[PDB]
Amino acid sequence: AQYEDGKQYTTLEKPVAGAPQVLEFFSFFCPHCYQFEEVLHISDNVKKKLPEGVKMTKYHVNFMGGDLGKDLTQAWAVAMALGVEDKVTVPLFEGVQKTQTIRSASDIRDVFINAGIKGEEYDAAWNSFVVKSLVAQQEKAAADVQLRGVPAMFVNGKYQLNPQGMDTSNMDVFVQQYADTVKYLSEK
Repeated sequence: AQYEDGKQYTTLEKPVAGAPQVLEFFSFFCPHCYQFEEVLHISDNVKKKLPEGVKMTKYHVNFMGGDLGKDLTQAWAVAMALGVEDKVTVPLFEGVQKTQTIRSASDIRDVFINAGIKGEEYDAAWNSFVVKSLVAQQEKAAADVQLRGVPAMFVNGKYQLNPQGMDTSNMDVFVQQYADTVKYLSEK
């Protein structure tokens, strides 16, 4: 058929209960993740095709970048808690990978300060238990899908996107196929 298990997507042997409808994992340290977000705009293209009443969720992962990697997961939790994901995603990616001016937790915070988040507000979120559970949620989700690598995307806790089974020639054909596959999986 057009969409085939083993081709554009795979099926989790152990479906995840209560999972987000569309769940993306990434790291600000991950070069392919930089490409996915800043050059290919995968999230944005996926969302433009999602059905009514389907929400896209994006989680950070710890396993790249050691101590700073975990700081970034915690800062991403802060971003989710404050609802400022769309103001810090680009400068966090560029700060870690393009300028490489992000080398410590303080450098991460500067990005938020520069983007208009009050210091008090960042610090209160950073130290909050709400942010601690959000960090735990992200880690738990990784465990639940038995995450092995990033970038990755899972739909209804049942299906895993398989970009290696799509075409890689035209970046745009690739992106369109990826987004089209998420939409197909969403209605499955």
